[PDB]
Amino acid sequence: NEMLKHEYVKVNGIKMHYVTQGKGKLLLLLHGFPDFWYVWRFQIPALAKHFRVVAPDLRGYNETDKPEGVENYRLDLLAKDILGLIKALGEEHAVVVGHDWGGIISWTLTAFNPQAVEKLVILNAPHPKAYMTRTKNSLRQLQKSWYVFFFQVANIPEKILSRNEFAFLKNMLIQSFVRRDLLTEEDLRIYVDAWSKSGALTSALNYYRANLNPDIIFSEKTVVFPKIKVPTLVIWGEKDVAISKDLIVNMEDFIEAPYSIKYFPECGHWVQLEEPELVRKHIEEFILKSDIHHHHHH
Amino acid sequence: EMLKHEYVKVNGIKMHYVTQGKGKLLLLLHGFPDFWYVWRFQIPALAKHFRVVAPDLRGYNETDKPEGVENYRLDLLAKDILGLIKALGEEHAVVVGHDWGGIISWTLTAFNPQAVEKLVILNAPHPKAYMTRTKNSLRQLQKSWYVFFFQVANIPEKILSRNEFAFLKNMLIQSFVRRDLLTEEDLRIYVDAWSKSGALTSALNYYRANLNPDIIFSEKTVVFPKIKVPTLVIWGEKDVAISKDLIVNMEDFIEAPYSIKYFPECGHWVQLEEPELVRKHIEEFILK
Ligand SMILES: Oc1ccccc1Cl
Ligand SMILES: Oc1ccccc1Cl
Ligand SMILES: [Cl-]
Ligand SMILES: [Cl-]
Repeated sequence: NEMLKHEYVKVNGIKMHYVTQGKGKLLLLLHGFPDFWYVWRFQIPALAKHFRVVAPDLRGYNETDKPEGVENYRLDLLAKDILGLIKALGEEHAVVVGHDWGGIISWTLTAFNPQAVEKLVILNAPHPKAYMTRTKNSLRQLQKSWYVFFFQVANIPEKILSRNEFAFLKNMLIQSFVRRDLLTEEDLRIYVDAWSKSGALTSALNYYRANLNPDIIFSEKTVVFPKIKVPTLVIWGEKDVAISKDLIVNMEDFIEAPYSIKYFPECGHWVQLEEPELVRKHIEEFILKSDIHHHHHH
Repeated sequence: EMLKHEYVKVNGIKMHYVTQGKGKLLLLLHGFPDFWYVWRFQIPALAKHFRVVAPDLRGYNETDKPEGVENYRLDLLAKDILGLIKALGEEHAVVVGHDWGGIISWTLTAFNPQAVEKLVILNAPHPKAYMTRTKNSLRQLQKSWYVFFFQVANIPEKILSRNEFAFLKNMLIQSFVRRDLLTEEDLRIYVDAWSKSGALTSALNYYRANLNPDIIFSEKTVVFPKIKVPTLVIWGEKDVAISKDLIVNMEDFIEAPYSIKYFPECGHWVQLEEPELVRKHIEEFILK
């Protein structure tokens, strides 16, 4: 049957790497910082039983192209990469699942391009308008976002994050997990391989510099963000060291469509690694649910 | 004898201070985003018994404000205070420091024990505890979000000062344990000091010079002599800016009588929240 394959495609001016397995509805899985496609290792084979799973490396990461310059990492361009990818895969629509930055991009792609997104899944990613509105008024979110401010400085964060074989990034991950020994030494080797790709760390930090700089966080302008019009599932690990529960209060207000949120009270930011089977189960059930209900109790 | 203003040349700069009282010299040193006025509740009461001197530190209020991040390095700040003691015609002082004033007081004391009779610290980490422990404390890194914010040029000054310092006012107000601790009058006086030409950038330069990420995440050992003079630490436990991680286990840092008084219901601005009890503890420590 279908085994995992690596592939490469031109999208929106760049060459993007992805892995894919399975046949059927296109299901994109989009990672965040400081991950790459491999973050989805527990979900790919299980979802490939039902779906055509595609897990790309985003702009800047791992095997994907890394344009120079902060302006090349603005949210608008990242979402246009994903629209480009759906087309380059020979499709018009996708179910889109996004974690962390992958989720911020997914919220954005869905709001501005609802025609490309059949259903939306978000894991532990604040709605961008909630972040931009609420952060400056939330001491707990400002505290949790200490590293967003750190990342704004040029040159020096890349140096600090990469010293002693990326000890800093390893520690960021390790201190974020609810369970000990979640990553093996072997997993850490694989992550260092990706982090070490020339230009990867600078490009990753450029997402923060382009979209979460202090002028934006403390802006007096309100952000324009259309309501979400496609069925949405949010999966949320509650012990998230990066996102305050302040930012998810009344999240459903952003959605004018069927909306479900599944809380995982004992899991953290990396919910897909902490309860990988229950995450997979919830995503599958959501996608396979019929949108037409004309045979109650048959 | 009432509170009087003075100005004195020290270490290349002119420093403004207020003073009241006669006898043993007692220095009160403010931190960010304060000035001498933060000591308003303690100065008259302590002046009954001591020669109280409360300066504006380098960069602040009516004190000189040299240009350039390098001019705010800790060694220069402590040398300003050594210079002040001498300019006041003394050879030593009792030194009380809050926040940056406390970081400076730890530094002055460690390197110049001859200039310090006794040391009082209010809600200020030992600089070497900060430099050693912060990188290993998620709670301290989180509480220091604003230290990272302040590293970037120009933009923090803009944000902090917009809408008549609404941002800075909010930083203070969110830090206090009680509502309406500052009167409208107090806020006018704070705004007046924040508005002094160059004050805000010079204040932020302390963080850029001393708490930049190269320092915080350095793996080098910091060389800091043990404190050799009697020390009292006063600590408001509801401090939004400092984790209890940084103040425990001072034994390695202090080779002299040391005591710590915890204020479980007070925050970072302990001298404003419990002004009488703070003053009482200071007075008893110096006299007894
Ligand atoms: O580090 C990213 C962006 C800041 C919000 C937390 C995650 Cl999604
Ligand atoms: O804002 C200052 C310096 C960083 C530690 C907290 C206070 Cl003393
Ligand atoms: Cl392959
Ligand atoms: Cl759970």
